[PDB]
Amino acid sequence: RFLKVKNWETDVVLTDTLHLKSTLETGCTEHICMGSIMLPVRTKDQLFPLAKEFLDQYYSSIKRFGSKAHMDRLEEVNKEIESTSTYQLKDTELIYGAKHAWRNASRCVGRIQWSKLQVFDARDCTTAHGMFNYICNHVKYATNKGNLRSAITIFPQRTDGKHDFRVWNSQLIRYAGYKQPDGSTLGDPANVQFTEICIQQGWKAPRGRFDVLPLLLQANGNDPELFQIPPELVLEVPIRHPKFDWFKDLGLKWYGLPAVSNMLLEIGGLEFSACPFSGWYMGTEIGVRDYCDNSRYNILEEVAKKMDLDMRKTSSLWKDQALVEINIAVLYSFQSDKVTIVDHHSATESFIKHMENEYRCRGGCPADWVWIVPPMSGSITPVFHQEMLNYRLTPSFEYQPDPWNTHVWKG
Amino acid sequence: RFLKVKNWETDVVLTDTLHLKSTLETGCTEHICMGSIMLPDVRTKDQLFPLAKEFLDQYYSSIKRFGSKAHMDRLEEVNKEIESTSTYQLKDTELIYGAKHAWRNASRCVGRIQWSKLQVFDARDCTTAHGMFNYICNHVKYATNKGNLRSAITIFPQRTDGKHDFRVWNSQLIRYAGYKQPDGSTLGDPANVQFTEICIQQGWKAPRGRFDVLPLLLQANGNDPELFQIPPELVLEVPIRHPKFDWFKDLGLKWYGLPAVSNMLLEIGGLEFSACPFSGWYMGTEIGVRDYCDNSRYNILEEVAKKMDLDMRKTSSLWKDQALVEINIAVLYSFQSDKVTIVDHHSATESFIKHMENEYRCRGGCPADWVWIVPPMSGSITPVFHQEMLNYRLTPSFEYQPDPWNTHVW
Ligand code: HEM
Ligand code: HEM
Ligand SMILES: CNCc1cc(C#N)cc(CCc2ccc3c(C)cc(N)nc3c2)c1
Ligand SMILES: CNCc1cc(C#N)cc(CCc2ccc3c(C)cc(N)nc3c2)c1
Ligand SMILES: C[C@H](O)[C@H](O)[C@H]1CNc2nc(N)[nH]c(=O)c2N1
Ligand SMILES: C[C@H](O)[C@H](O)[C@H]1CNc2nc(N)[nH]c(=O)c2N1
Ligand SMILES: [Zn+2]
Repeated sequence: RFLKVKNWETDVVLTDTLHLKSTLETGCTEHICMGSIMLPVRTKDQLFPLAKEFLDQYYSSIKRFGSKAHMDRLEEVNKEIESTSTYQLKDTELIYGAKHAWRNASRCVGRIQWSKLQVFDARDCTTAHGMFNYICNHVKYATNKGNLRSAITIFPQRTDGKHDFRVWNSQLIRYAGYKQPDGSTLGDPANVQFTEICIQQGWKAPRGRFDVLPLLLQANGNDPELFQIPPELVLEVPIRHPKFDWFKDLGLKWYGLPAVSNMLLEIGGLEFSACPFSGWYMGTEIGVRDYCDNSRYNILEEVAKKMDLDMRKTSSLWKDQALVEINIAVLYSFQSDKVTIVDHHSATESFIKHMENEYRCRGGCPADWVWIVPPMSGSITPVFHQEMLNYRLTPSFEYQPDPWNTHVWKG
Repeated sequence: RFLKVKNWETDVVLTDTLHLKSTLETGCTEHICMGSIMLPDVRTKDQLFPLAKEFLDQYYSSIKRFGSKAHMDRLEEVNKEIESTSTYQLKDTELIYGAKHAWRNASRCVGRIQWSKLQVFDARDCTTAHGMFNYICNHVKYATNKGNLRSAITIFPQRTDGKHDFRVWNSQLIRYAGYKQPDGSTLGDPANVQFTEICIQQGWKAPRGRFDVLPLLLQANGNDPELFQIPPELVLEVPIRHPKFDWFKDLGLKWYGLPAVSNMLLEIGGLEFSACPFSGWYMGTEIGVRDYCDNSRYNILEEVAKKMDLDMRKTSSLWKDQALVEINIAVLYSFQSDKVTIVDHHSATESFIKHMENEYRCRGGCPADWVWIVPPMSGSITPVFHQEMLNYRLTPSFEYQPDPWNTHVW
């Protein structure tokens, strides 16, 4: 069964066959769509089918499907599974797995770059300190003095679920958030809870509006430990506006490296619970969400005020006006400092080209419209008029509960 | 299976049970979500009756006479007429209920907080295009109300054998013409290029201006459709000017005040109203973001930004964005100045969240298509963006239907 998607701007129609190779479920049914819902201990019983499926994919990709190399590997993995209840990936497989996980990430507008991922194998890691070291090197390598590089670092796979490696931070680099007694928040409101945990674990908070948080690292199921990323590793960009001289005085800055660390990499049934990955920012991530979202730095008011906008009725679109300027300034600041950033126009255009290419060479490209469309100026980007099929392919990045809700504390 | 929806800006969590009353299909499966797909032979006597019963069961529930004398009788009454006439007719009250609830159930509509204040015009006695023209003129005049817009739907006779369909061939009652130019591109309104042709190709004399109000093309009882010109005094238009940029009026833009959609099919109790033009009032972005700035439309961003002397060299200056905002500031300012009803995308989305909360509270849910509820600009700074929404199809409903010229036994 074949499926068509249409771009209503350009009348380009594409045909998806890839969706047939889909395994996992969407949350949707015939009678309900959960397409806008944010979120919708594994035995050998179901592991080898997952392994075989991955290995079949892998050897297809290297044009060795059915080869003796393919069959022995299957045999080898089989034997290792029933013998050890799990199995290990070769380096080639791990790299393939991680790259395809990204490629399969249907909510990611950035997947044009997916084949150019730097994979760091941290599967020999055994301690938090070792994790800290691997992560430091990730950051230094990925940051590259502002010339950002995609990278992922992969810590040991889950075994019995009782010896998990986890990075407790949601991102490697993020600013603290402090609930004040008067109800106001100092720093990033998105990070208040994690900040508290860190503090409780013994972090000494400078309590400034832009304190880089400590890494909280958990190895082999042990209680997590605190580490401070060396500040010379944390590339930061002061935020100024090209026409508005008063913008710098808003005292804003942001870090250059977006590196997500709370997700789970699944490859051939194996679960990599600590697998931090990084790329570079689309400007709107910082400029729309990180600053202007009501539950974040929320500087919309202050910028509006300083622009002397009509902030009385909303129909003055003062919010819209400030939002643009703030995103103008974010892009301006980063480019001025030669730190890699992409604007939402460029990123969405690239994605459409990626997607079309993917339909031609791969038979489809799973995509989550709700997430792919930029959080501002949606319809003047070409993804807005792009119909998209959303389905779940493995290898995949998955969500997982915050470790502090599941962790058993040693003490 | 009593699903929850979270608002992530507010942690408000609503419980949805209404979805279990759903009947029709979404297009999705557990293997693939189609929620971004634009759109995924009459009724036999057999499948028509449960359809009627389902609708009548809701109706009498809503008037708290479920399982009552009145209910049972009417149920029996409709049942008899179906078996006999192979169809049936709605009581006026059921018609009104049906239409209002088709709007209530329209999961893509952000304006549904107003749903129960719909003015319903029963045009089921209509027999000719001239008749349709008259009913449509009265609709347009009533809805416009000198700029104090009012919601209305006018309902023409229900489908019979599919050979006698009532159809308004226009997509909206009021839309500007679109002309293919020898120079290459398009004058007027590009979305309406083919229709503007069909009109001419059916005998219309185009003024070939940029804002030529299209003629009505009405089809009664499945006959050759007919051209009618809407009296200009009934077509309220707003000249578009900017509150701070006096050069903006020189762009020579205007829009019409009445959004009135005329190509959809209203389904009630299994009956199919293929002609049922309905209208409300605009959210500002519908004109400013979409009608002006979409590339397959007026596409005026470029020249607007030029007059703003913005750096259009690289996309990263966000000149498109900047212009887009000014254009939309202008539209609102213009309409508001001329006392024509209009809502900004902040106001409408806020309204919708309240409406959502209301529907979960008094009805147990509210079907919603996030892809369509989120405005085409400033998405994440409107409240709907962080609002999880469940999408499912309830009846009565508005549905799509083929463009008539692809079907019509001419
Ligand atoms: C290199 C440039 C990249 C850009 C510009 C980019 C951009 C984005 C954006 C804007 C989102 C939406 C999230 C949000 O707005 O909150 C997203 C989602 C995502 N990205 Fe990318 N990304 C990049 C690289 C990567 C890399 C290297 C990986 C993994 C190795 C990745 C994996 C993902 C995943 C798994 C999601 C889904 C998030 C979720 O499900 O919650 N991305 N990306
Ligand atoms: C009164 C103020 C109203 C406002 C502000 C409003 C707003 C909107 C908007 C913004 C859309 C999205 C379409 C787009 O942006 O391209 C929409 C869709 C829709 N509206 Fe409403 N609307 C209103 C009244 C009504 C009324 C009176 C009806 C019918 C009785 C109605 C039925 C619908 C339907 C069926 C759709 C989706 C049609 C489809 O699936 O394509 N609306 N509306
Ligand atoms: C404003 N939304 C905040 C947010 C929420 C979730 C969730 N759930 C997940 C994320 C992270 C999604 C993500 C993951 C990876 C990214 C990479 C590698 C690069 C980039 N520029 N953005 C990303 C964005 C953010
Ligand atoms: C430019 N948006 C694309 C679009 C496509 C189709 C189709 N096919 C149909 C529609 C109609 C959507 C609609 C329907 C009714 C509306 C009413 C009654 C009021 C209003 N302000 N907007 C509407 C908008 C839109
Ligand atoms: C391809 C995509 O689904 C299509 O462009 C939809 C997206 N969301 C929309 N949302 C609204 N309000 N109006 C639209 O026309 C559309 N078009
Ligand atoms: C409810 C909704 O799914 C949620 O707010 C999503 C919507 N789309 C998004 N899109 C992006 N890029 N990032 C997000 O965080 C979200 N949040
Ligand atoms: Zn779906």
